[PDB]
Amino acid sequence: AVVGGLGGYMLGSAMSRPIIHFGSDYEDRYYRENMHRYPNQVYYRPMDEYSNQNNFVHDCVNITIKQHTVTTTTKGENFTETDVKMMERMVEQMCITQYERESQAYYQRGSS
Repeated sequence: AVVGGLGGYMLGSAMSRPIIHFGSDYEDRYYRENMHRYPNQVYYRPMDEYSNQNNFVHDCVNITIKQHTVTTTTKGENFTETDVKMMERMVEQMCITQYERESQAYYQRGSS
């Protein structure tokens, strides 16, 4: 359970291990630590329209970022543009990784 409320948004079931890998050790390393304070789940809007894949993917990102800033602002915000981009990268990856996970989950067990 994750208490949030919000104005009618749907919560993701979190990820087993949200990891970032650019190939540049800076990003990889920086995210490994900051994940402790970053979320493990994202927030998406229960839209009615059909839209396109990118719409829903990016929607989860925009909401999570936009709500997360208001969160820290209430706490006397203190973050860099890099922090926001890191938390943005991960939440963007949530949708993309789940896209991957939806595909792999199609196969029963692992051995046919």
